[PDB]
Amino acid sequence: SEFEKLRQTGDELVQAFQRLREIFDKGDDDSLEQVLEEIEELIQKHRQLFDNRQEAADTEAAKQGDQWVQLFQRFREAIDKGDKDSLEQLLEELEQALQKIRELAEKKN
Repeated sequence: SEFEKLRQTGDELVQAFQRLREIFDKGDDDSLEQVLEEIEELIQKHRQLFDNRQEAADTEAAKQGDQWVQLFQRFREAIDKGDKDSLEQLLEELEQALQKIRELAEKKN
């Protein structure tokens, strides 16, 4: 099953993501790096559950889930490259994807 675990680890990941937004709006790169690491650890923690037991609530959710991870990677790449423009764009795509995954995960689409 692990659907409960995915939820408990997803909530915390999302919560960290929400925290990431505040720091982003505050332009505090110092706090941002620390949280980015925290988020990455949570991603691994949540993803590892799916890697262990590949059940999922649906295939689309898994596809968007992995896609979100890739977007997160690009988001960081833009931070490392100092690309402020892409950060805003990727952030919007990250939020939309995250909101969609949660919606799907709470039910079966």
